[PDB]
Amino acid sequence: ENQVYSPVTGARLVAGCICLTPDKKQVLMITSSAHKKRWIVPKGGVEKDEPNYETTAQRETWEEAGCIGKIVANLGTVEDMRPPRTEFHFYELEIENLLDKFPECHKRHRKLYSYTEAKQNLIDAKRPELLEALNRSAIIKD
Ligand SMILES: Nc1ncnc2c1ncn2[C@@H]1O[C@H](COP(=O)(O)OP(=O)(O)OP(=O)(O)OP(=O)(O)OP(=O)(O)O)[C@@H](O)[C@H]1O
Ligand SMILES: Nc1ncnc2[nH]cnc12
Ligand SMILES: [Ca+2]
Repeated sequence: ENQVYSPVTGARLVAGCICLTPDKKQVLMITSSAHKKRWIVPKGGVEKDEPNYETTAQRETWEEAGCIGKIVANLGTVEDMRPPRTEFHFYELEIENLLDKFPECHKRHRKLYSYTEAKQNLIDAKRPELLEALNRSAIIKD
């Protein structure tokens, strides 16, 4: 298979982006494939040939959200509390372009959100680890 695991905890290694607008007032969220009313952020499994997390992160942001930007920060890691099953590596991305067409554009909705709506969405989705990643970002909370 094409899936990499932590040799310590055996958690699944995943990378994603907090995609922020230049003014940093909004963050890009996508609907989940499993729970279609739930809003999350682009992320996905690292595969064996990928040389770094940034690669996985930018791949998944393209694939899942049709977003292209530059990585402006490493937001560190966050684990899963449901040992852990998933170790996430997050980066902040400045959005340079949102393309109307992208691999998953038929199986996923996508929208910008202020800090406040995004926080509620992630509590509604029950993803505190993703909210922690969002809180480490330079998003404006006002
Ligand atoms: N708190 C949590 N921590 C870790 N994993 C959690 C989770 N809650 C659900 N999942 C589990 O992660 C997978 C993706 O669900 P998701 O986060 O809603 O993502 P998604 O369904 O939008 O994306 P998928 O197409 O399922 O892809 P994955 O994120 O599994 O990874 P992949 O892109 O490399 O296939 C599912 O099997 C789900 O049960
Ligand atoms: N990058 C980070 N990782 C873990 N805890 C943090 N608290 C603030 N920034 C953090
Ligand atoms: Ca995914």
